[PDB]
Amino acid sequence: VRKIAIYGKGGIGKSTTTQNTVAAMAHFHDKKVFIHGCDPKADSTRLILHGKQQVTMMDTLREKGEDECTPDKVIEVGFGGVKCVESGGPEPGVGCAGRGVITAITLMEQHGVYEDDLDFVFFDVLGDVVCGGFAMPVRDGKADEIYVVASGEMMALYAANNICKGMVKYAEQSGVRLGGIICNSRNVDGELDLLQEFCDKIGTQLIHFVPRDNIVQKAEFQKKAVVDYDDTCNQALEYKELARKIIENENLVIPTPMTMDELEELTSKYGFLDGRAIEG
Amino acid sequence: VRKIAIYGKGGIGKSTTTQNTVAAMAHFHDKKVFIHGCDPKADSTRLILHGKQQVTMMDTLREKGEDECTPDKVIEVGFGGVKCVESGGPEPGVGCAGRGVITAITLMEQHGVYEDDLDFVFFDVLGDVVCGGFAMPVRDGKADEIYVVASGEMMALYAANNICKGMVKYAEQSGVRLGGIICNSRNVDGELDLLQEFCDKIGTQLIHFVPRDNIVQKAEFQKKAVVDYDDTCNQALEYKELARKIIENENLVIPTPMTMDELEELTSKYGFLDGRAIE
Ligand SMILES: Nc1ncnc2c1ncn2[C@@H]1O[C@H](COP(=O)(O)OP(=O)(O)O)[C@@H](O)[C@H]1O
Ligand SMILES: Nc1ncnc2c1ncn2[C@@H]1O[C@H](COP(=O)(O)OP(=O)(O)O)[C@@H](O)[C@H]1O
Ligand code: SF4
Ligand SMILES: [Ca+2]
Ligand SMILES: [Mg+2]
Ligand SMILES: [Mg+2]
Repeated sequence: VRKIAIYGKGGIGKSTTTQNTVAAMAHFHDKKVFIHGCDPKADSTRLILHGKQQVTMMDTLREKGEDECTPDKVIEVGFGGVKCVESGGPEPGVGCAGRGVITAITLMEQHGVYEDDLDFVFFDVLGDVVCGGFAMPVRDGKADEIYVVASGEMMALYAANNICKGMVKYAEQSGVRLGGIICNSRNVDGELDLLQEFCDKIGTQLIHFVPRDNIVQKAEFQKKAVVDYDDTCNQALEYKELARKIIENENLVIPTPMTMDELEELTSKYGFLDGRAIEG
Repeated sequence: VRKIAIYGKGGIGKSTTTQNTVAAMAHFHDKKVFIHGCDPKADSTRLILHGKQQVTMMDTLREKGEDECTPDKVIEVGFGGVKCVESGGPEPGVGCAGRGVITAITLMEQHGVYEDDLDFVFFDVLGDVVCGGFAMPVRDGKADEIYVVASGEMMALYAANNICKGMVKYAEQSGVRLGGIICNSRNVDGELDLLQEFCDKIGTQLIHFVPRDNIVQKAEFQKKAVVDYDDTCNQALEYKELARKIIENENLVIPTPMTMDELEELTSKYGFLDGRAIE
């Protein structure tokens, strides 16, 4: 099995790219896949599950008890046979936001879930901080490969660069490698060129350019991933290609992060003095 | 002294709104202010300090020691007499990202820094997670008032809503209150009306609408806050008014958070279907 962690800044498109890429792997490429939601937002599986807000592993632990919390009570199966779990976690301020991820991965590992007839496991992880459970995929070797969803936004590059920093520190001991950056387009001029340049500075590849397509919201309104909603539309075929590239990917590196000054220079070069990158 | 925490998602404009609002408080309203950077990005004060890259207290503690990590070595004064400090944080994956914030605020409190001839203390706080040091102004009573910078972005409203959740759990005991939402414009039609209704839903006020103005980047190139760069331009006057509104504010509430589905319903109502607010 190949264990893949997906990182990126909040709102960048982690759950959209993960669910649709996973949907494509199952529907187009005949893969058996597992999504482990590792973001407190806890909607990383709702489209695969056609709207169902999955009971989190932390909520099951709370309500059912340590003596009764088993993987079968937290795994749900949805589109394409994709198995889903949501880690959950403490409410805001109650405790470590990433505590639920730690408890959830541990239980999954104890029972061999990731090893049970799967080609791929995808972790959909919060990347605005790299600590606690959110750093497990990089630091403790819980994932083999990492892909980062990014855009021309400064904070998107910042988030990607911080995961690279975590990798410089732990990857030689943990075995995790960087498979590349995914440009999730916001339809802003220069985003592709910027991220291609970013990838070259840190020593990775820009694996795919996912276009902006409001079919994503059309399918969301029907509680479906794009590949589920219409498997012949352009966006579904874009995810079919992104899935093929991941499946076929052999480019796996330990990156060389950039400095903050280098990051400012790169965004200024492409007209994003306003880090929010609203216009190219 | 009034201790104010500024929350919001990364890139929303917390450090810009804070530095320019604080610069307006000191320059236009003769207020003595302290800025405490509580974001690991650690550039919350460079405009007040005219580009100076501050040494973080956690870096100082590491190189000098606790007996020597005194506020005199970490506090710096810049435009309008504003005192500045950066908490710092561990490197990615090394430890709790908010640990520096706990140690920093603790040291500043034990030395009476916030009580030393100050009208306002502003904490510029990372809000994408609400835990560790980042939760101290909500849970532990280290702030009196909160303002969230937001926009039409779904995750901006989500971040604001998570602060509300933290307040429902702790604000009665901690004494913190919500002073309002600040809308940092993304120049997207309907943003103001969306945030207005959002404020109405949770029981607060949309205290001010800060326009998007590229004079901000012009002043940044000069290493200055807008008010410092040009105190007569329209954006400087916008921060003058936001500063006035905060000084005079008495609408301080404990809000009612919305559920995830209510938030999706609300953004869809106003045409913000793609939650990235770009168009
Ligand atoms: N390629 C795309 N085209 C159109 N909309 C997108 C695309 N990718 C993401 N989105 C939208 O952007 C918003 C953020 O996506 P999401 O997956 O929830 O981000 P994250 O999981 O990183 O927080 C959602 O409203 C989603 O519909
Ligand atoms: N009112 C505004 N007009 C123009 N640009 C702005 C405005 N507010 C923020 N910005 C820009 O947006 C980017 C993010 O601002 P920043 O304060 O760093 O956000 P945060 O501190 O929340 O991460 C910066 O490049 C800044 O220049
Ligand atoms: S380790 Fe990270 S997620 Fe946990 S309390 Fe600290 S900042 Fe929050
Ligand atoms: Ca108080
Ligand atoms: Mg998500
Ligand atoms: Mg900031």
